[PDB]
Amino acid sequence: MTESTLAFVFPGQGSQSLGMLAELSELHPQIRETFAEASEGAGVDLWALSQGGPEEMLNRTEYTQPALLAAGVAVWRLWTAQRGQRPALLAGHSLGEYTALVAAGVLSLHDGAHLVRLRGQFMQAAAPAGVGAMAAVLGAEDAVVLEVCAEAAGSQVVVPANFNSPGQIVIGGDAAAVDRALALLAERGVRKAVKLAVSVPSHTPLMRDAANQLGEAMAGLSWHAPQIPVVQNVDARVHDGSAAIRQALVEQLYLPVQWTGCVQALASQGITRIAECGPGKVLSGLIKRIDKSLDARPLATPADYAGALDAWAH
Repeated sequence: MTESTLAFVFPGQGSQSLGMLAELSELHPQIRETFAEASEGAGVDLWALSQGGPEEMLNRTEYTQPALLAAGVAVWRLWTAQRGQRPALLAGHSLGEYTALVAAGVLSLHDGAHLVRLRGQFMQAAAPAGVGAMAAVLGAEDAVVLEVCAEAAGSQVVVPANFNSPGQIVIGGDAAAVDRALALLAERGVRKAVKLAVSVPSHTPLMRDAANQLGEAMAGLSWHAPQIPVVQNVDARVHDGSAAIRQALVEQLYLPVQWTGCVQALASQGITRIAECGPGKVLSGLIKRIDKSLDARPLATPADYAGALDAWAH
């Protein structure tokens, strides 16, 4: 049943695309039914939005979140149904963490979808138009980005928001503070740093109150014991029991995603194989930079899926 060297990871914001899973859904009627079930909790038709648009709504986080959770759980159910090996550990990036919890049996898909729709709304409302920004900084040292953020802040907020791989940090916060940080890094030679299209400043102190709203939303739902442990982003550790798992999710929102740490924690626990379970191949790319010995494969397309099943079915 469970294969001890195998982990599944679940992508988050940035990984959606118009038509995601189109080609797998043509082969597997379960995919759309999974989207319909997610759609009931989310209150939007996630399949119609993600296949037909409008892309502008798809890219808006209260919609991207439940669509990506539906997508990740659709690929999970397909893999499970087709008797692929069961992973020993799960993790997911930001939103992906909720997908991992749905896969572990902690939340029903319906609740998960309702929950991340709400999470998206709470995060969007925490920073209205032009208030926030996020920027990917490529090739610098953690220490320097962290000291540069402290220098640029002033009275505003700018902080590391994703630790994604060595030489990839996302910073975010107040738009003017993010801009000052980039100017400071540019002055220091870094210069490979781009503003991201989604402006919501996730994983900074501007999400602090939105996290209290999230915690209260969580506390009305049933949480079940996980069937596979989930390595969580706030601290790259598995948490025991409902209260601790919800607490790590409240803290996730306003503190940085420790992606490098989550992946290193998996490797430390005997994981040598990783399936990216949902659309795109973002996490696979990051994994390749964190630890080049890990065998990372995406599952979001018919050829990738079939390639992974052939190599890892039990």
